[PDB]
Amino acid sequence: GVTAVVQKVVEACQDESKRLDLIEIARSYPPNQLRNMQRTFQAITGTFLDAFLKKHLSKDFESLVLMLYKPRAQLLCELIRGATKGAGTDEKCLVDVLLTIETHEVREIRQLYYQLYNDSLGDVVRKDCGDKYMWAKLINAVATGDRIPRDTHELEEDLVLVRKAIETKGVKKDEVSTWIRIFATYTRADFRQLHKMYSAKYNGDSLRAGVEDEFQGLDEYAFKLAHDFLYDPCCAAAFSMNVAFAGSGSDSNRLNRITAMHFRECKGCKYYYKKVYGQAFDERCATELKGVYGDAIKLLWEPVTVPLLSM
Ligand SMILES: [Ca+2]
Repeated sequence: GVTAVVQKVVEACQDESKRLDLIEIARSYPPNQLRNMQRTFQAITGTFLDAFLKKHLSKDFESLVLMLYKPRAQLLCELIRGATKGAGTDEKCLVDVLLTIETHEVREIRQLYYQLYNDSLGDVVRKDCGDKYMWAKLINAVATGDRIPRDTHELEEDLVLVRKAIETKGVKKDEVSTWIRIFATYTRADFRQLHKMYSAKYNGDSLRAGVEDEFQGLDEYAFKLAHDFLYDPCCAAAFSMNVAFAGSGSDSNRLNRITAMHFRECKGCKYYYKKVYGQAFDERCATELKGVYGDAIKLLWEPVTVPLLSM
């Protein structure tokens, strides 16, 4: 069982033609079993998995594999820690993580974060990001708040308010609260309703297009990402992946975290990617990424269409 999977990992790193077995293993078993296998690797081989991978894999691919063999909640906490520990802040990482997880998952990681690091997740995020930028107000609200159901009347009121905000150039002082309340505190069901209500009321205008009008820079990415996550997580994954493939080269740290966080749940990513961007995901990946790393990203995002195996 586990001993067999360990030997498959060993062989994958010793024969270049078998490197993707590491990815097949990630796709074939639940995260808790992958973590068990990682723990068992050390016991069996006398070498820690990360030390072994380092000898055989490039940094991008090693980092990806390590992210895959972790339980989700652990991965999320480690990403937030990585983005905040020391001198700088990786603001993009904090946005990618906090805005694309369910409210129950935020609750779970607040507690796990404290257990791992003896720090408050909300407090570390606020200390590092401040609360001036709209993207910062948004992730702070998400980090410490809840998403609670609302009635149609409240949605009608907020609809008028968000339209007002969309119509004015720049985020006005009276508009800050509208944007944060909707994007940080709406449930998925209510946000989907509001999205459709906006199109219904404003002659087919788009709420996401209004986000684009209102915001720029990381604010714009953050509110688009929150929009897409609430509306359809598969669209959010496609959006984040498109941005990560962005421009001259590609953002491998971002590619890794978006892929590791979302590949298992967001099976429609490739479909929405083509629907929205016109180009097949695999074709963009082929252009942007060479070698085994590109093959791994393509494979992880290929929908698994069969039951998982067990160790
Ligand atoms: Ca405005």
